[PDB]
Amino acid sequence: HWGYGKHNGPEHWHKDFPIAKGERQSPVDIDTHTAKYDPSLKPLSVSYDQATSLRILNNGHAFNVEFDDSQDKAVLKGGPLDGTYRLIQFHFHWGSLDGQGSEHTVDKKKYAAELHLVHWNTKYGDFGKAVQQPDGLAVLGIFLKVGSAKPGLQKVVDVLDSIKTKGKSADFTNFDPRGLLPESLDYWTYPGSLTTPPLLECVTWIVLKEPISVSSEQVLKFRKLNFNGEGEPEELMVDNWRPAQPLKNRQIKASFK
Ligand SMILES: NS(=O)(=O)/N=C1\NCc2ccccc2N1
Ligand SMILES: NS(=O)(=O)/N=C1\NCc2ccccc2N1
Ligand SMILES: [Zn+2]
Repeated sequence: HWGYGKHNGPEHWHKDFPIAKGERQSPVDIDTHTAKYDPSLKPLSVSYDQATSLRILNNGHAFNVEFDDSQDKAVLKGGPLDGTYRLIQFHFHWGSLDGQGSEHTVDKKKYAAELHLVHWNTKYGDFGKAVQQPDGLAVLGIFLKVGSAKPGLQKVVDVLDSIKTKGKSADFTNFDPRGLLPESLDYWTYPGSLTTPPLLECVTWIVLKEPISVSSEQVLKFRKLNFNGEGEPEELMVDNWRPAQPLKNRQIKASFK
């Protein structure tokens, strides 16, 4: 099945998922000089005060923190978006070393990790219908650089020992995703795709300009997770990122001057 290794990684995905070579694949390099300020854009509305986290799962690719998405509890609105997008899960991508790990790049710079908060457009009723639509998802992407600890990340770090291997999950209620956001909501946006198979071209990407800082010890703990299942040979969960893809006929817009 697909993964991040040399034999099943990003260079192989197109054989099972031919959209990997499509017209609106993600991630991309954000060339900051080429991105254009768009006064048509609004401020992003991130409304997470009623978020209800459920569980944290090691799915063999990353770990996902899942939310109750049966009601408008944690929603993204505004910015480039029409309508309301409900938070369903977040996850990260990270490297084996601090100089790599992000999916998006900024002027070719790679960050140590990237957070994806995944939301689906409520007009499509549920996530599985939303992924079939060109405006079905909005993913809020946040870069992580290594420096001071992020206090709002620590509860995630501290549960990772309980989900070390593929298929493990743990209760993860009462987690506040507001604690993962930087101060500024300035962003870049473009139309793209899921960055993992099935690579569906359903995403409005909103990538914040300001990274969050996390400590070397926090990201070290991400790198102790395993891709494998319990009882199988250990393969550390590192370098679970897709590299930048061709921009093709797209424009990246900036919310800021
Ligand atoms: N609304 S709910 O059932 O409590 N929460 C939901 N259901 C569907 C789903 C699937 C995967 C991840 C999160 C969620 N969230
Ligand atoms: N890294 S990403 O762009 O959020 N890709 C994702 N997110 C959501 C999701 C759920 C189910 C299957 C694949 C994917 N892929
Ligand atoms: Zn992702």
